[PDB]
Amino acid sequence: SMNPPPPETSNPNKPKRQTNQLQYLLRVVLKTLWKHQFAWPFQQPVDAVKLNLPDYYKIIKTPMDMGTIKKRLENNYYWNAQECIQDFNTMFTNCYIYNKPGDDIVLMAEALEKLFLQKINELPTEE
Ligand SMILES: COc1ccc(CCc2nc3cc(-c4c(C)noc4C)ccc3n2C[C@H](C)N2CCOCC2)cc1Cl
Repeated sequence: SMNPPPPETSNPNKPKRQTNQLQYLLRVVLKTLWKHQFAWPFQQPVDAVKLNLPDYYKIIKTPMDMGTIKKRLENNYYWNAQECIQDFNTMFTNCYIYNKPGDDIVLMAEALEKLFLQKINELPTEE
């Protein structure tokens, strides 16, 4: 099996805006996770071909990763902060669905998710 194409990251047919919350999601939330020592396997779509995981995309139908999230933020793809928060949650949940507790990748996701929740608890005020 091939990989699927990556998630869309730019769409000129969607209106665009900058907001305090979206800026914070890029500058604080995404940055903090991106620079973390456990970021690597979450920095791009799961490459099921290279990883030899023929069932990955049989199981995970809503893939998401931080590379995609970073590009979406940079390209003003999200209008509301909750759209971006949902993408992070999808990323973590996919890891937990596909893998097993105690797997090294799950321990890494759990560490990143803890930091994510910490930073989201300090979202700035809405316009
Ligand atoms: C430039 O070369 C690379 C670039 C990216 C990757 C992907 C890394 C990766 N991407 C990964 C993605 C997952 C993953 C995730 C995330 N959710 O389910 C699974 C399975 C789990 C592990 C992942 N891993 C770690 C893999 C297996 N091994 C890489 C070689 O060193 C030992 C570790 C690999 C290589 Cl060799």
